[PDB]
Amino acid sequence: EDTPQFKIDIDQEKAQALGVSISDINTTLGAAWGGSYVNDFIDRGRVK
Amino acid sequence: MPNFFIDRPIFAWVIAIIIMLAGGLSILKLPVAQYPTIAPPAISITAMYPGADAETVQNTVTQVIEQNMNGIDHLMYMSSNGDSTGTATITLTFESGTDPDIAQVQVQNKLALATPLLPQEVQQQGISVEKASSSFLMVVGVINTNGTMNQDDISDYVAANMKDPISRTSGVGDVQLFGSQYAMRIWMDPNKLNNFQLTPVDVISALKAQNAQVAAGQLGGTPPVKGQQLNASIIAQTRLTNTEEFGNILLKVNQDGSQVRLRDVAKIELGGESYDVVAKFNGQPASGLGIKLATGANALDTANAIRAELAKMEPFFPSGMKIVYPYDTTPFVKISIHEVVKTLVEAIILVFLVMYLFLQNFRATLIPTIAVPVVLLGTFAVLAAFGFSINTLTMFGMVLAIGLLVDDAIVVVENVERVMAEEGLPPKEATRKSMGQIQGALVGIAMVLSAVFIPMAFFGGSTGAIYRQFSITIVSAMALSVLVALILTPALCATMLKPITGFFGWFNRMFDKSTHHYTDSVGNILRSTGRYLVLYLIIVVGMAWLFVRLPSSFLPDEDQGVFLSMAQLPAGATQERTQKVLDEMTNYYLTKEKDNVESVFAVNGFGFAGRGQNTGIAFVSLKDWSQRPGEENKVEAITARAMGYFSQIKDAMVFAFNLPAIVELGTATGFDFELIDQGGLGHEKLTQARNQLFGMVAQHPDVLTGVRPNGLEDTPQFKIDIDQEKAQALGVSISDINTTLGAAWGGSYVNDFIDRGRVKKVYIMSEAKYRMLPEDIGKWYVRGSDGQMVPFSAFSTSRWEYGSPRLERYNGLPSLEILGQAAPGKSTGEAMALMEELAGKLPSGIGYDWTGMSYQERLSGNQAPALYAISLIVVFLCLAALYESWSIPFSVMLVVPLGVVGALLAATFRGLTNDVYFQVGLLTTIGLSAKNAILIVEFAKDLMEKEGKGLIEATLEAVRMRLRPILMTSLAFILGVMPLVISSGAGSGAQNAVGTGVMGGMVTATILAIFFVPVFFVVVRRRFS
Amino acid sequence: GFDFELIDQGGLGHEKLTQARNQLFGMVAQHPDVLTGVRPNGL
Repeated sequence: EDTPQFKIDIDQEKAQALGVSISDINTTLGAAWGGSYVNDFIDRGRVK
Repeated sequence: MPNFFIDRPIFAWVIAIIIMLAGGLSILKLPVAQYPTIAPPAISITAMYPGADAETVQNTVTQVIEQNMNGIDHLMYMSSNGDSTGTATITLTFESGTDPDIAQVQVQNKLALATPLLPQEVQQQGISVEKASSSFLMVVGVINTNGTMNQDDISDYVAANMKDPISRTSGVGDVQLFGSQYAMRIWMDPNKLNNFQLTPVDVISALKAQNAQVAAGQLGGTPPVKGQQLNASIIAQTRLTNTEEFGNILLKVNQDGSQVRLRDVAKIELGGESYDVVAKFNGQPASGLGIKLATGANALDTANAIRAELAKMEPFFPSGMKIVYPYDTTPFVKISIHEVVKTLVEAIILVFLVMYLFLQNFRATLIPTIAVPVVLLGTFAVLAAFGFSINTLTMFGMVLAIGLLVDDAIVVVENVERVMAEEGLPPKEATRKSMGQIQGALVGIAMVLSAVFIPMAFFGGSTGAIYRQFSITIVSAMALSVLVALILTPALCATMLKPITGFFGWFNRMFDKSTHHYTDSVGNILRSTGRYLVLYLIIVVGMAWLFVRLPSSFLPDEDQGVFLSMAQLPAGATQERTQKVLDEMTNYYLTKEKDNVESVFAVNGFGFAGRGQNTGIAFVSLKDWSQRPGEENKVEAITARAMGYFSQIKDAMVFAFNLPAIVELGTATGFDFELIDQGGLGHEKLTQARNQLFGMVAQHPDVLTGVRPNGLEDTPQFKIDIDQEKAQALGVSISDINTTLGAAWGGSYVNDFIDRGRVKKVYIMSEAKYRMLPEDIGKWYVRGSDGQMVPFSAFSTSRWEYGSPRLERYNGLPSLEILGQAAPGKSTGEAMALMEELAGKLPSGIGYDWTGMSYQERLSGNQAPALYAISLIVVFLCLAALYESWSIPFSVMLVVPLGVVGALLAATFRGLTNDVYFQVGLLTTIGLSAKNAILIVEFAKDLMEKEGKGLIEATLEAVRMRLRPILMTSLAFILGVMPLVISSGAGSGAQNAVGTGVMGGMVTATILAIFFVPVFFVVVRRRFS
Repeated sequence: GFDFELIDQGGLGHEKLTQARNQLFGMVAQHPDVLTGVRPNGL
């Protein structure tokens, strides 16, 4: 059924006005809240 | 069997009823298409590299794909070419009969592994792997009556609200769109960019970052903190949709404090993805969908559904639109199919009337009327068993079989009718005796005919595909007829038949006098057999003399109602100039031919030979056949008139020409030549060789005629040289010039955006008025290292040179397509072989190779005599078995020249050609010329062996017995296939070829056979005591 | 010849396996039931 959603309206004009690249805003938000996949590592001979 | 079902009439009806039901059920399930699969499977690999010169598409896209196309099964030859619009295609042609579905995925898979090697732009634009063998069922086109919206708006609407319902219709296997949906188009401005100290690289960077998407994740997603009570997804920055919203994209903040938005540096509007092609319809904008057909679907039905679904959406079209169908093939299929049923129903009536003229009793003429349809319905079930589909080939392969069906019903009924009147035996017992005279012969006819048509089915290439349709249809129909003549007809004959002035009285009196006189004539001949054997040699040489003189063709051309019209302009002609020719070309059709031409789909900037702004096409659609009386308004006549008028046009190599009979293949007339470059000499040296070849074929105007190139001659092209040393001195990165120069002029595709529930591209490209002349290069500025802009004139040198707008390859090596045809009166085999010798004296390292039809003809031609060496021997073995001797079968075989002579004489006088239909036309005449001879001999042998009558006396009786069943077969069949010769309407090219070959051959087969078979049998018997 | 493989189903590591192979090869060395090279395919 229908579920609530939490929209974050990222004011673009303000972002540049404060000298913060929109690239950082997207990465920090996605990585912090949604979790980001960086790269694999070897654990007991298996790739994880 | 005949003596088993004769006293078992009910058991015959049950098998007849089962066969009839099988045909009825399979008639409602068989696919219907204009032609079956003929051309070998072909896979096209199209790749777009926007704003790329002709050479670049070759040295980075086509070559890389070709190198990585390894380990594909059943690959016959690979050809490719890269034009000047950025598009390269690689058509892979496979072995005939290979599973196209498995072939395509194999081709796609190798491309998938090679995709990373291609440049970034090619991958972004995507590479499409399609099937090129299939042909369009129809091309529905939408126009704009009010002219309130260009084609882009019409194309965008079609891709949004018309492509879905059409593609979901029953049987629509593939829908192609002749256009591109909207795509946010940004028109830059070099004057404004220099004012604000910006460069196209900055515009690209802002767009790539301000129209992206983010994965915000979840609010309280797992793992949670203990005691949580809420969970909802997060929606972050989402793509833009409005053109106004794109304008607000902030590009630069001036040091003073003002804002530099995109809308202040570039006009923004919703345009098309590509302006290469400009379609039109009687001078109005238009766009269309190319609807194909799914495998195994009624072509007539599907075109009915599509024309019905579009009726549902007719009210919903925005005011000004209208649906038109410039090209459709189902109306032609309707005629080409009904005209056959009009013949399969006329034959039944004629057989009913023909027998009623000879036997004079209704119960006799009802036996074929129930025995012929049973076979016709039966063969459909057998035809459906093999998976075949009704089409122009099988139907015309079944009208030829009606002769076989009739003669297997006249012979059985007629012989029974003779016995009851001569011997006086009762109907239930006359059939027992009558079938005791021909049960052996009929079984033999099944094997002999099966040994003449089966070998045809073993050909190879495209011809083998066409032949396989006729052979299986005729063999299936012929095989059933013998079976239905041994199981059903005897049952009906005894059960139905009854014991035994004006016109009919007179006719019998005259016929009786004739047959008595006929036996007198043969008696006179048989006393001087020596003299008439000479005539058999003067007739065979006539066959050989005429056979060689008959030109060889593939398939007759038919008035399909649509004919193309090429249009080529001189080198470098822009789009505006071409559209001026395409308008005076469309004006002529609608002014001098207003009573025949329906519409003119005046495509622009598109051509079969090549692509560019100096080419055009116009699919002219003609009025319906019923509105074009006489031959003066046929496609052949119209094209001739148009060709005469277009010879007066200046600055355009316009020329019109009709479609091929089977549009899936090419012209299929002439030869195809490839001038490979084996030694890696280069393109420039290769052209020098082609010019040498062209200047040397002129010495042979009587063999090679109309030898022309198929590519595009080299044309001037602007060359910009970036001075590397100067660029570093001014501090401008070479990777920035390549983008400003490549993005301003060639256009770039930055990213996507979401609009009205669909994803559409975003293109940046300079305004049309700033990228026209060489002087405009100096109008563009690029930022330096220190922020001070520099012009292209400061570090760029420009000059004009020559290049090829359309490079070509073949099997991985460069080539130059050369087309042509053999001179009149000379076979393509000699013309084809002459080119090999001519191409063999060209400079070293320049080989050749035959492609297209010639590559197939280089294989099929081998089997021409070999298959008829097997056919002739196997037929002789079958005959030797039937007559129980070695010498007798000579008499049967020697009548073959008699049948062919009639066909060739009629075809030559009518000026036809030795096309595919004619070749099959001979076989039925040959097949039905021996069927009348196998019974004359078998009767003579039967009489001589059992009753012991002398040889001369036995033959005289045999010819007298078999004078009636020969005439009713020839008289009924010739009258049955007379409409097919007089026909001059739609689909008449195929009808005339079949009709003329049969009617002409049958006439001389009947007349000569009844005078010669008795001569052959006696002479062969006499010499081989 | 039989293609025998010492699948490491415990995640011990390559170093341990080659250590294991020597013993297993040794256990077969003192009880010959093999012929010819008894070559190892690897390096």
